[PDB]
Amino acid sequence: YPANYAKAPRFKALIYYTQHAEEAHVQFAEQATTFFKKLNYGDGFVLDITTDFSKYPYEKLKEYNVIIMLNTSPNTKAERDAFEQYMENGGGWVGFHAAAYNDKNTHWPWFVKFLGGGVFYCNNWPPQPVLVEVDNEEHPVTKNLPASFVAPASEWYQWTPSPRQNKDVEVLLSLSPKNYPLGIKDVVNFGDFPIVWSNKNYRMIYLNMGHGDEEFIDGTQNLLLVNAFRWVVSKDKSGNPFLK
Amino acid sequence: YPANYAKAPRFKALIYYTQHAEEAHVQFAEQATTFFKKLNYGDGFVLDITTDFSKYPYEKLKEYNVIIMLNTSPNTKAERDAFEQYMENGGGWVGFHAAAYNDKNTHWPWFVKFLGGGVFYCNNWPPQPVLVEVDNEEHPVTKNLPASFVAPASEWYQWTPSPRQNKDVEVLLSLSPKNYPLGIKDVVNFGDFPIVWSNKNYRMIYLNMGHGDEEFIDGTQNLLLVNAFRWVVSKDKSGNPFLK
Amino acid sequence: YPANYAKAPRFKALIYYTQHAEEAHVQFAEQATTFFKKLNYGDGFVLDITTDFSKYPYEKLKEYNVIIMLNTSPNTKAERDAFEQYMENGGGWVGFHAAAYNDKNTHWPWFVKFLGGGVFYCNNWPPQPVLVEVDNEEHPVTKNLPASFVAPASEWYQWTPSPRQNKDVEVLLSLSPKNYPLGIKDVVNFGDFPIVWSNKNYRMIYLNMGHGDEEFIDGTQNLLLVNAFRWVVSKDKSGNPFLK
Ligand SMILES: [Cl-]
Ligand SMILES: [Cl-]
Ligand SMILES: [Cl-]
Ligand SMILES: [Cl-]
Ligand SMILES: [Cl-]
Ligand SMILES: [Cl-]
Ligand SMILES: [Cl-]
Ligand SMILES: [Cl-]
Ligand SMILES: [Cl-]
Ligand SMILES: [Zn+2]
Ligand SMILES: [Zn+2]
Ligand SMILES: [Zn+2]
Ligand SMILES: [Zn+2]
Ligand SMILES: [Zn+2]
Ligand SMILES: [Zn+2]
Ligand SMILES: [Zn+2]
Ligand SMILES: [Zn+2]
Ligand SMILES: [Zn+2]
Ligand SMILES: [Zn+2]
Ligand SMILES: [Zn+2]
Ligand SMILES: [Zn+2]
Ligand SMILES: [Zn+2]
Ligand SMILES: [Zn+2]
Ligand SMILES: [Zn+2]
Ligand SMILES: [Zn+2]
Ligand SMILES: [Zn+2]
Ligand SMILES: [Zn+2]
Ligand SMILES: [Zn+2]
Ligand SMILES: [Zn+2]
Ligand SMILES: [Zn+2]
Ligand SMILES: [Zn+2]
Repeated sequence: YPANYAKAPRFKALIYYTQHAEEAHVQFAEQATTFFKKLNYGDGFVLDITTDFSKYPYEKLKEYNVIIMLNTSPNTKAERDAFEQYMENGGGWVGFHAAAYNDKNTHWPWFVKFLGGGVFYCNNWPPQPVLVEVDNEEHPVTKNLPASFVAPASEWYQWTPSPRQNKDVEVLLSLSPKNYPLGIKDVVNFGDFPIVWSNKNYRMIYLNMGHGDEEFIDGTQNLLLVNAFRWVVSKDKSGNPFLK
Repeated sequence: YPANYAKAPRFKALIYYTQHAEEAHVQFAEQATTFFKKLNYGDGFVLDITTDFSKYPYEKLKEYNVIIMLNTSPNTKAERDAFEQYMENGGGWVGFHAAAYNDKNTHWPWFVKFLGGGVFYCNNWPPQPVLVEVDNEEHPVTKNLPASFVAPASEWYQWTPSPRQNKDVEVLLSLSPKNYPLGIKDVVNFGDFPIVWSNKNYRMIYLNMGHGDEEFIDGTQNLLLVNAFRWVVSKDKSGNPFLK
Repeated sequence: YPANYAKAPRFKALIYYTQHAEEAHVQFAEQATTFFKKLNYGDGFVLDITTDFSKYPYEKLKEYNVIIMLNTSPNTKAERDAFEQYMENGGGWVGFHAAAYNDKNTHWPWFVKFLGGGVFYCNNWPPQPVLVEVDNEEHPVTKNLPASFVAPASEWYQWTPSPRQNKDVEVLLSLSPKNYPLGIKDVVNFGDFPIVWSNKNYRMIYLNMGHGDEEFIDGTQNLLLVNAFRWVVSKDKSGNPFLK
């Protein structure tokens, strides 16, 4: 029989986002929360949602297979330390857009290293669709994606160093250099442009998109999101929940 | 002159769907009805819509070039017998999603045979986009589609036997095995996965998608639907209405 | 450093459309105006919007890098003459859909010549998605587009002569002949079918799509629009504003 029907929820996931962000980043979080809610129709998993990460010390995080951060990262020492302990003890992460933002004022070296080394460098403006290219066509995140496709509008970040420079990072999707020169207000002219990657030392994926209220208009990118979430969940060292 | 402008409506079509179905299947029917209404702007055809197939014995069906079943099939003996006579006398059908659902309690062998032999076997859950592949790139349904593309979210059915096992069936679109393992709650791991086909003994096409309120977000799948409808309509043994 | 961040708005653009048009052409204009408004978040450029082109003699047009005509062309002699002088003195144009419509009753030979020679010939009906093909994969308008893709629904125009017959026209995107026979009410069976082009004697692009309230459902076509606008703006003989 080719199908494994769940008898009970398979794993637990936590969504964290903030309402204290530019409007477009709140809009994305709201819609992405709907996206994940719909993935949990029929209670395939346990999904908890919060705007307040202060209530989640490590002891209350450890039960989660994955934390999905839609728009921001922890900003207080206690929250940051809880997240670090979680990730260092085999926790899962799916991060979007400004959840990875960091700069000279972040003062969180653990997180810069968790991301693969990249500090924010530059971005195009305004948000626009772009041609994207799959770096590894065999990977579970991208095996059922077209090798290249146009992703819907976002503003896109470069980092320094590029995450690709880290041999422990696998870049999975990149913005094509065919997009250059990229931008109308703020124009990006050259450089490496990874947009989805994983630091292989952690059970984590980062996706650079997540801006505004039209990110779910295309099946292709929607499938990338499903795949990203599924991959991180499947890799739990305690057992692949999809085999239960 | 390369264009044939209609002087009058070209053919008649009937949409049948039910409101007595899970919410997502009612939503799809409603949106698909809008899709077809828009195709009939300017009265290219006569479009009648019903939620009550009991009012349509064979004598009242025979005038229709095609019946579009958006979410369900006839459930009473009288309705089933009217539909059988219609299809056996050269009628047209475009069916979606659970319009083909059948199982050990259906007790309608004519319809299982009409579909090509397949009884419901399994499905993934939750609805998600998937990579789909065109089986015959030359066919009128698929000649202007990309050879592979991502279709928007649905839950997808396997059947036993596969409709492909029937030599009288032409499979037109299939879910790629690159999608395996497919599912988060209910996981499909292997098997043939046709999703659009025609039993060549009838003027009919079946499309497995049709779930929820976001099935029309992509041009590509929208074009598949146009093409499916146009093909069945064009094949009327009484004459191709598009030549009038 | 690979990015050029604007210090001030880079150029000025004018949108003109009419509310005195079929509903679908007003809907497109409204949504396209939103699209351009969003491109101007953060004041990358100066964007002025009007439904009344009578207020724009040549002296008041000359300051604009580009005029975007979403649904119609000037109909009075004074408006037509202002637009002619503007375009003959290095002005920019991005036109959509019925902004290029012209027939035996237009009586504006300058404009027929500006467009590349084509008078309206025929169209399919109803609006539907179609397979489109990039004619020049290296051009700034199309270099980051897939070589072929399905565009969302519009009704599509043929012209006589084809704009392609003019050696001064570069055709950039064409409706594939794989779409033939095209139409349900009004059926197009053959012929050249360019849909995006530029008369190289002017700083102008024409895009045939622009019908209804669902033209922005796909990233790919959205990217074509961004690229079309950016290309015309970049070519200003007074200097590429993106270098400032
Ligand atoms: Cl803690
Ligand atoms: Cl977009
Ligand atoms: Cl997976
Ligand atoms: Cl009957
Ligand atoms: Cl989807
Ligand atoms: Cl056809
Ligand atoms: Cl003037
Ligand atoms: Cl469409
Ligand atoms: Cl450009
Ligand atoms: Zn606040
Ligand atoms: Zn500091
Ligand atoms: Zn510090
Ligand atoms: Zn491969
Ligand atoms: Zn490849
Ligand atoms: Zn290492
Ligand atoms: Zn953003
Ligand atoms: Zn009921
Ligand atoms: Zn029984
Ligand atoms: Zn029985
Ligand atoms: Zn071929
Ligand atoms: Zn092929
Ligand atoms: Zn046979
Ligand atoms: Zn369903
Ligand atoms: Zn779309
Ligand atoms: Zn009026
Ligand atoms: Zn006249
Ligand atoms: Zn005249
Ligand atoms: Zn090339
Ligand atoms: Zn090529
Ligand atoms: Zn010349
Ligand atoms: Zn139109």
